[PDB]
Amino acid sequence: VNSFSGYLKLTDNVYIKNADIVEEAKKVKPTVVVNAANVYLKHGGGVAGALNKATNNAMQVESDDYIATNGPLKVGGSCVLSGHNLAKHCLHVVGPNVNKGEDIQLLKSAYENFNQHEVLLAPLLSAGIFGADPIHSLRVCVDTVRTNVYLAVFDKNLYDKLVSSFL
Ligand SMILES: O=C(O)CC[C@@H]1CN(c2ncnc3[nH]c4cc(F)ccc4c23)CCO1
Repeated sequence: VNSFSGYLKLTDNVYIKNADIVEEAKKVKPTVVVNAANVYLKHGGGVAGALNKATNNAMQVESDDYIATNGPLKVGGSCVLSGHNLAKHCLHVVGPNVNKGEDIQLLKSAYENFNQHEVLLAPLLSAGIFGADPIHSLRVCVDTVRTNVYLAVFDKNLYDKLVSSFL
């Protein structure tokens, strides 16, 4: 038993809710919240901009030190950093950004990072400003993640479409 509430169950291990991941994180305080990161950990907009703003920019400060030490992530890769006031940990995962021409096949590699964590609160990778089809992203999630994932979908309209079209 865990504290996630109001989710629709899609499969044995994948759950979905119309929710603001920031508000969901502040209420649940999950062990892991997933950020929709880029390779530079520049949290300017989308999910990343919203999560960073909710930490009063502490996520960005920590991220800049990480990059100065380690260099950029790989597309499809991840790193674990603090969850600040939102979660114990933040798993920064880089899905491919279609608006940069990155290979959509890397979406499966991005979701594989979730399997290193038993339970996660997450957005749909490569959705939103990353330019992928959220329905494809949901399919890859279900077919790749084996650990327990709670997906927060900000837009009510997209949420309804994802549920109604789910196979
Ligand atoms: O941008 C991509 O491709 C990655 C996928 C994201 C998912 N994302 C969100 N998911 C869940 N909660 C969210 N709260 C937000 C508050 C904001 F100010 C902006 C975005 C979100 C947001 C919406 C945009 O797409």
